[PDB]
Amino acid sequence: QTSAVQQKLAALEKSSGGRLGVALIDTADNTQVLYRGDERFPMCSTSKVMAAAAVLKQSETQKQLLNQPVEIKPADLVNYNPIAEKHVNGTMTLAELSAAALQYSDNTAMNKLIAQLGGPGGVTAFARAIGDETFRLDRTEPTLNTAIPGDPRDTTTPRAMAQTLRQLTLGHALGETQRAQLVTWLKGNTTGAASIRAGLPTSWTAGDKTGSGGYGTTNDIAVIWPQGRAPLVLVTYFTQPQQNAESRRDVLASAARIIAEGL
Repeated sequence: QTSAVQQKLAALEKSSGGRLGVALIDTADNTQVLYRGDERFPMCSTSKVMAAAAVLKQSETQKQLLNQPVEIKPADLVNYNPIAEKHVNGTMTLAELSAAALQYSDNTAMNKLIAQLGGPGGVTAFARAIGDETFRLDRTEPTLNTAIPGDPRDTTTPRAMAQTLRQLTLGHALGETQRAQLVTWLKGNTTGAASIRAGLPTSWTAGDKTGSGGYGTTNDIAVIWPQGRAPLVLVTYFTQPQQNAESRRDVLASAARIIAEGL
């Protein structure tokens, strides 16, 4: 039977007209709260966390990798390059590319991270290595954001992503220095003020990575540190029936608000 929490999420879903996916992990007792937790959703930019994490994993055995300068050619620019455009015919280190990809959702930066890993398959390979058997990255930017209904490309489930995000930020899928670096990047995100963060108590600290794409796909995954209690991991994926549907970050904030009550 559904709980009052799942009932509220379903009501929110019905009201929005789309399909909502939610996964909450409370590390206090390791219990999970899920809504369509095992259904696949287009990740869009939330996949950038896996790519950045994969590069962090590589740097565990190559201490200076993050500081390795990477050339940015005019032709490398894609559809959204807020940071990469400032370095055309110049360079960006993998750490700078990671920060740009995670904190500003720079798409060129993501393509450089994917390239560093040997292609989309390299990102998926990292996922499998850390126990994520669901995640799959098939394309590069910007086509990985098409978010076509039913298409399994570039998707994952809320449960899988929440489990993986916990392993990466609170668990030990990454080495000590690397885990901390990921947390630092997620906490400094500049794109999530209207998503999960908007629905959490203002006293709570959080790190997040948003995502958006076709079909009004609006996503956000976050790691949360409530005041006076063990941390949480929350994933909120949302997609709609029609290709040009508008963004609905408010739905994600609403889902977070629902999830936060009674904790």
